[PDB]
Amino acid sequence: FHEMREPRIEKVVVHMGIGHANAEDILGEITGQMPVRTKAKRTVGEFDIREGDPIGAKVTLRDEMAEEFLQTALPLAELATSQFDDTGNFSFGLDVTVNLVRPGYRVAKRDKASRSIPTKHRLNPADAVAFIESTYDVEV
RNA sequence: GUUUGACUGGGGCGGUACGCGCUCGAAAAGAUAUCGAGCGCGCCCUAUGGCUAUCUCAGCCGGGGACCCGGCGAAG
Ligand SMILES: [Mg+2]
Ligand SMILES: [Mg+2]
Ligand SMILES: [Mg+2]
Ligand SMILES: [Mg+2]
Ligand code: NA
Repeated sequence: FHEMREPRIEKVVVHMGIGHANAEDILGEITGQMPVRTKAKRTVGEFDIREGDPIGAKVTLRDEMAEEFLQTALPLAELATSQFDDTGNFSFGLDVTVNLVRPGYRVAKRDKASRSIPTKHRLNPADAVAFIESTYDVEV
């Protein structure tokens, strides 16, 4: 049963929602791979009327690139609880989000016969705290 | 020397139902009138055309009315 039910980290998105950049540079070094532009939608008063327009960057890290990052990111954060997803996710911080899920996720991300992951096989906030807390730190 | 139009609950004044498109009137095929009700067109676009690749939207919810992540979401 287990082994295929035990949590794992799938991508950690580090993004800097600026309002118009030079910031990529640090993201590249804090993570280890190129950043991606962040265009914005809708015209608004914060002199942000431009639809297509660089207004920040993000970086999606997977596997080791994500651990080797969290092995310093987490330590720089304290928070826990309430600040967790209903799907077992949590964002802290410059933002650093951690998407967590179990082994059969590809079923909902592939092209052919894709399917949505059953509520039971989903990751709960609690089942999430456990996994992570059980990895160099403490909850709440 | 001539012209100075037509429609019109008489004619004039007002209006254009004088060329066009849609809903209703219209009676569950088609056709269908009034100065019938609601309202539009006389353009604009080198992309706002064409194809291919990749992709899924509104709105709401939860975590850090811009941006980022997850979820619900046949279509508003
Ligand atoms: Mg004569
Ligand atoms: Mg005369
Ligand atoms: Mg007459
Ligand atoms: Mg008919
Ligand atoms: Na005439």
